[PDB]
Amino acid sequence: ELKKASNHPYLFDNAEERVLQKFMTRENVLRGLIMSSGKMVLLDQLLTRLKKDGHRVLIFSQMVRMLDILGDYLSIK
DNA sequence: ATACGCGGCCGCCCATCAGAATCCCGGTGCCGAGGCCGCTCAATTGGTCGTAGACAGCTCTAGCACCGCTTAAACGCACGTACGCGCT
Repeated sequence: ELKKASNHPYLFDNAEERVLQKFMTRENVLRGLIMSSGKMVLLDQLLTRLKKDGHRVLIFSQMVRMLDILGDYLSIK
């Protein structure tokens, strides 16, 4: 569980309400979701850079829950 | 022959001496810690040897985790029958 949580913290239950130190909002949840790990900020910056030109980017992940997390992050954007 | 007197009897309030009954102080029997104790045989003391078992090294099973194709089993709801249970 530490090896799986060594890159993304959102893997348990008491983790989303701990970061949210205020009040349903939508931009604050995604803002607190991207800034929780460096791979999300750098992934969004490189994704925007690739979107400024036009390429087909793929994401290969091992954890099946992280795919759903990306399913909840990329759908809002 | 005819009229007066009275006599113990008695209800009356009023007086004296013993007996009954409550309170002020009590002895008695039962229970449970104490003490005494003493002959003594089981624990303690001082001591040796050796062996279980702690411990560190090691390797080598199996318990975990994880995933996805497949599907039997669980789910929830709709409808009515045949019991739970209440009464007499």
